Amino acid sequence: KPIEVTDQNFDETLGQHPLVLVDFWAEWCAPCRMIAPILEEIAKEYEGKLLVAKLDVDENPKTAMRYRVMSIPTVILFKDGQPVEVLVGAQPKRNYQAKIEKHLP
Repeated sequence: KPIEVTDQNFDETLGQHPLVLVDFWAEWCAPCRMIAPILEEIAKEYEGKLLVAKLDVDENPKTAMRYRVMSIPTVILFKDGQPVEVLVGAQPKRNYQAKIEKHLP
């Protein structure tokens, strides 16, 4: 299931997994609540091939600033530690699947 990442372990997490989907979210954002369960299904479907991580922008402002994430929810896919895809806003699960499978062997 989705793990939590912070400004402290953000880099360490990205360097240990070949493919990581990071959800930049906030508890005061309705759209974020909507994709939460969707990201959970994504976590299961791609277990072993994808790590789903969640970055709470209110608790990790420097990480959000780092990537200039001004609108949430925003999901960024990292491959070998580098960003490769971005999905802005609450969206159907198929949109995430498409960008994930685009980078899977």
